[PDB]
Amino acid sequence: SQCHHMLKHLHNGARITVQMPPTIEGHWVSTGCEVRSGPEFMTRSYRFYNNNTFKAYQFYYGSNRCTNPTYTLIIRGKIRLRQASWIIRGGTEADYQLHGVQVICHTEAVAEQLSRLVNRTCPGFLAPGGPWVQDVAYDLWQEESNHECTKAVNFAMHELQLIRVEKQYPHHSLDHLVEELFLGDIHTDATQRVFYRPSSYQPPLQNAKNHNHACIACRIIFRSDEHHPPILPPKADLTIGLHGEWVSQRCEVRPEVLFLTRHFIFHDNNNTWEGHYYHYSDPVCKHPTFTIYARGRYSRGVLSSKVMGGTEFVFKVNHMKVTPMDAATASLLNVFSGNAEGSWQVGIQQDVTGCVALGIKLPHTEYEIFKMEQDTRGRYLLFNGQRPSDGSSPDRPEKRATSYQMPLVQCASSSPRA
Ligand SMILES: *[C@@H]1O[C@H](CO)[C@@H](O)[C@H](O)[C@H]1NC(C)=O
Ligand SMILES: *[C@@H]1O[C@H](CO)[C@@H](O)[C@H](O)[C@H]1NC(C)=O
Ligand SMILES: *[C@@H]1O[C@H](CO)[C@@H](O)[C@H](O)[C@H]1NC(C)=O
Repeated sequence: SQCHHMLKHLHNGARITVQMPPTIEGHWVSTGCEVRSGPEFMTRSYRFYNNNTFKAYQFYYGSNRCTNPTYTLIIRGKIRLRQASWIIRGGTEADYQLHGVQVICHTEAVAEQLSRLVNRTCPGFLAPGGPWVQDVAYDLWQEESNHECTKAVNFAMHELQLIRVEKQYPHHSLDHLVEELFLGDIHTDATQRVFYRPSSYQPPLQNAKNHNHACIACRIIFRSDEHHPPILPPKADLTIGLHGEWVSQRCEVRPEVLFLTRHFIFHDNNNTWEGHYYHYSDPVCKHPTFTIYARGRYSRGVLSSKVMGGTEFVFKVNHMKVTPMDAATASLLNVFSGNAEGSWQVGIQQDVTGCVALGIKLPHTEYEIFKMEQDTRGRYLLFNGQRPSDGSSPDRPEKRATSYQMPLVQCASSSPRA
């Protein structure tokens, strides 16, 4: 359980095989309570049938534990896989056609809030007698009626345009095949969701036939429908305890920056942090491009009022070092090094932090959102804020994320257990 060991052997040393071309035929489910920008607390139950049609459930909830359903969307349509993405290596592009979007409200309060929101968004949309009632499917989109108000709920289905299926086995075992469907990332800005071409992935869905055996949420969701939405178990909220070391569980994908792993170190004795960002050109993180080392200070935590389960931090970067890891990276940095002798070299670390290179601004302050959970094995998971989809920095409080990146796993600690 050394940090270096877990970075050498991502996802507990699991061997990953990529279905190329991808086979999406089957039932795929969320592995927990997902957070989309907003925030939206939701689970997915997506069925892709052999005739290339799909029925997708999006179950929405009022909290980060997904114990109290609010409304469910039932999204019907047809999907056709095109070819391997040239932008996202390991990704496969696809085209889709919506046949229908229906909404069911699971409480009176939601029926009345949602009907009001549909009316404010699309004044000419609602029927005469009064507000919507619970447990009734209302049309938000019909393929043969010409009307629609999906903008009310900030709906779009562009996630179906980028597809990756990973097959996962334990390092030395042919028992426990886990199949994961990666669909396109959801834009962090709701308004931009209608025009966004995914360049990264949502958290993976797991196949109802080949899911991790410890995935409780998987089993609950598989037995659900629009009139019985998945009720997830109420896990207790953990308090943020940063002290120690955290590493990526996977070859991560960020919008516009592609593949990377992270190694973070937190010192709670003086609120100082270090980040290593190992950047790669490939989706199994074997071919390095450049490494960023960053160091600075963080604030005390304040529980978020915007995002149930989240803790607000301010993070300041005071120091930065860059290591080009291939000749192309060193070449690009040398071409864009003015007065003098930046002398960038493969594998040689240089401090950027009296002047700065590449017009990098230091110090740099970010407004962060963190949560801590446990995996099925009782290992601690650290989530920080989803990176803005447009490549921008959360550099003002109002630009703080309302959703999370994929989690880091703790690899060093000085906290007890008994
Ligand atoms: C596609 O297949 C499913 C069977 O799982 C069926 O319910 C659905 O109606 C079929 N679609 C069409 C257009 O025939
Ligand atoms: C619907 O929205 C419009 C615009 O805000 C408002 O003027 C109207 O009164 C609303 N309708 C109802 C029935 O509340
Ligand atoms: C903070 O504490 C860590 C761990 O002892 C130490 O390495 C680091 O130098 C300290 N930094 C400052 C600025 O005091």
